[PDB]
Amino acid sequence: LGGYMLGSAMSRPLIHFGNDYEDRYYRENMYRYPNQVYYRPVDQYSNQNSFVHDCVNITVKQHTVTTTTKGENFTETDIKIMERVVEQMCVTQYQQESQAAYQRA
Repeated sequence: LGGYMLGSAMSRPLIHFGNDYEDRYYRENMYRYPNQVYYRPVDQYSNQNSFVHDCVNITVKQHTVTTTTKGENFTETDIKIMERVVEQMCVTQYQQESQAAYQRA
């Protein structure tokens, strides 16, 4: 996580499942399972899940393993929501980082 830069502490990218429980789950998940990912500035890597989904295999750690362990109930569904939010956001932040290299480069 020395290369892994905080891939934006988003305010959650608006996800929704059209659900009650899992929907809300994610809705609150965003705080208990954060709205930020950990990854380095990617654009010339050309790999999405490979880097991004991995970037959350960092995030859903760095938080969920101290953030979730402060007395949360994290079930299989409590995982996806986070991963899925933080992941696709990391994807969003991939094309965003890629064009951030269009801003700074």
